[PDB]
Amino acid sequence: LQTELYEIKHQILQTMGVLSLQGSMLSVGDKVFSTNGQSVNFDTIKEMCTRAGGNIAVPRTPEENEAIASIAKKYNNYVYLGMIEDQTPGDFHYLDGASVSYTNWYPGEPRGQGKEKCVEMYTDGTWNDRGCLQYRLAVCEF
Amino acid sequence: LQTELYEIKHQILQTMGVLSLQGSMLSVGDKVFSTNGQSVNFDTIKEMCTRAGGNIAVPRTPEENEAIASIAKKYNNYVYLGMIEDQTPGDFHYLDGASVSYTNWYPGEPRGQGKEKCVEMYTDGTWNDRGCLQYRLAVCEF
Amino acid sequence: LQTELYEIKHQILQTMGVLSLQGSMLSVGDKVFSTNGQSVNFDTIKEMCTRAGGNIAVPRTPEENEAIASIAKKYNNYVYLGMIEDQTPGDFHYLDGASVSYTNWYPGEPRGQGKEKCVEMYTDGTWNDRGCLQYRLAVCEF
Ligand SMILES: C[N+](C)(C)CCOP(=O)(O)O
Ligand SMILES: C[N+](C)(C)CCOP(=O)(O)O
Ligand SMILES: C[N+](C)(C)CCOP(=O)(O)O
Ligand SMILES: [Ca+2]
Ligand SMILES: [Ca+2]
Ligand SMILES: [Ca+2]
Ligand code: NA
Ligand code: NA
Ligand code: NA
Repeated sequence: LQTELYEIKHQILQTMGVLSLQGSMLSVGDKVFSTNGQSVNFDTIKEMCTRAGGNIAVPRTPEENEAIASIAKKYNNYVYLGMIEDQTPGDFHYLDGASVSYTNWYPGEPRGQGKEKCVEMYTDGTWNDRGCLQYRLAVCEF
Repeated sequence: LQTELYEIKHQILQTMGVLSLQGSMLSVGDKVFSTNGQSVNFDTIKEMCTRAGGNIAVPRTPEENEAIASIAKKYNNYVYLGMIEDQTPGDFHYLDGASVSYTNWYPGEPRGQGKEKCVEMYTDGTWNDRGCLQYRLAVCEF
Repeated sequence: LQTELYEIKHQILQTMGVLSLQGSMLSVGDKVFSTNGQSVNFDTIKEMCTRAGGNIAVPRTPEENEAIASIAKKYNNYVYLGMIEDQTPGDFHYLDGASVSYTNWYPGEPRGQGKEKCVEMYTDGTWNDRGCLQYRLAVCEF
């Protein structure tokens, strides 16, 4: 059993290593980030991530944020994050409903005045509140 | 132990998620379909799949069939399936020897009269009996 | 439990199968080889492999050697191996410090006279001792 678990864990690290080495994904803690390289709107990204068994990416730590930023930088495009504006303007929540804890707004943001209910990440990693209909890099977390 | 199994299962879903998101494979039930994008003959596909630890794909449900059809459609090529004609013309078997259950013949097929011992899938998902020497998209199941 | 371990092992083989079929890696025994396709110096390859959770590749059997050779052949470039010269010229060690067992030197090699502390693999699989600053295919083992 112990010999079987080792082998299983070894093989997992091998496949994760291969995917990591080839830039197919980024591992941060227990979270894995990945993109299909496509630029689509918020609703479309949501579907793509869930179809793959994951969710539209959302950073909850500075290290997770930088990981997504590096992907945004790599593809030279902004990234829609897994959060939307509440009823009260300026207040945002994760898709499960919980209010956002970690934030990294670009100075002055959010200021869409309730008209920009989605959140995009600039290539430097800072956030901007934005309409949900733009074409943005699809980044998922697993 | 339970904490170790969760982590293992979590990491598996992560790697499967990454491969899924990037179109490297399709998951249907307990079956995974994948292609190397190459177009070769029946014998060559057989070898490639087994070298990868899998088998030349064969659909046994409508959902498995549509999955392979989507790959055929994606690469704009027909797909050799994991089945060949018996001694009696019009009767086909899986490679283990068992007679074919689920079928999706294009109307009028099979009618190769025993001269077309292999089976190819059109891009709409329907089947045609065919000679085994054509260049076809290599699709494997794992 | 036994049903859970089977499923886990099945899914592992599926992901390994997909990666194998698509040429993303080579499996030899319990060792997996992979490349990101990049050509950089020894120190850079070392870092890339360890960042992915692996190590710069080193063959310890003829089958492992041929596996790496095939990758070298595929990318038409030589490969830096995971070994460097001791203080005594002509003597080489693995990166953990242990002296090299299996070798496959091209005839006459090594003869860098202590000036060529790294080891490169030619596309035919044979070894040459070389300076560590050249651009070589980055191949990792996991
Ligand atoms: C996509 N882009 C961020 C590089 C520029 C275009 O952005 P946008 O027109 O959707 O606001
Ligand atoms: C490959 N193709 C199906 C698109 C057309 C050619 O098919 P075939 O000549 O092998 O019968
Ligand atoms: C890279 N190469 C092996 C194909 C030729 C150049 O090699 P080198 O100039 O680094 O010695
Ligand atoms: Ca804004
Ligand atoms: Ca026919
Ligand atoms: Ca030399
Ligand atoms: Na707003
Ligand atoms: Na026939
Ligand atoms: Na030397």
